[PDB]
Amino acid sequence: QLKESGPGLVAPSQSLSITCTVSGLSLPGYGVNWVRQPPGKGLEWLGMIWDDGRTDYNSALKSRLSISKDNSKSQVFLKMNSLQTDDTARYYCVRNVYWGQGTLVTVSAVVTQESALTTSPGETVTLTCRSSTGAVTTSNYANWVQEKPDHLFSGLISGTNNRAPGVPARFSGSLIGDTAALTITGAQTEDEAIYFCALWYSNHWVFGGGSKLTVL
Ligand SMILES: CCCNC(=O)NS(=O)(=O)c1ccc(Cl)cc1
Repeated sequence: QLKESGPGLVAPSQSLSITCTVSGLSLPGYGVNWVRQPPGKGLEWLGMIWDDGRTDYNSALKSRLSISKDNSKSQVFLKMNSLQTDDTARYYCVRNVYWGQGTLVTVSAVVTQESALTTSPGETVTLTCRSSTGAVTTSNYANWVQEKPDHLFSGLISGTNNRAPGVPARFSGSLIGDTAALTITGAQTEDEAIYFCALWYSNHWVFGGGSKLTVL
């Protein structure tokens, strides 16, 4: 499990410090990611620290960000200076398919998904995830993350097609044409939610705009 600890409220042009505290027995994946969601906007990848200690950053934010770790305290850190108003958002740390509940901070390549879809219980539905740079392959390690009311995030599929533990068998990840695809076979009412895909581009993640699946 993962748990963010943030100052709640930060002043414009001052700096932001969030601590991600990592607890449990197993550590799936290869490091710890920082992601944020501005209120009412989509998910945005911020950066990652690998288990060897190396870091990658959202290039658009690289100049203001620094990520570190304290292996003795089992924690990973996010620092961002020069806080702007558009920096208001929930901040999540994520390891593989596990997301923390996030902390809300208030300041004092393109991936395209179907924007909306409707289905009926027992019918099968497919969601798609297109890259603007070309075809999607397993080298992109397609992730599918389910946001269920309202800011709780859970990884459904990682590595294009690896079902996360405890995820119902009706969810399967695949490639279809040049897109990544998430198939919900025999959808149920409990699958009404928002589904985000993310694609790996050699040194950074990029999230899609998310799909609102309504189940009648
Ligand atoms: C090896 C090239 C990329 N692979 C990778 O990042 N694997 S990971 O640690 O398990 C991971 C899973 C989901 C997210 Cl969103 C972020 C990281």
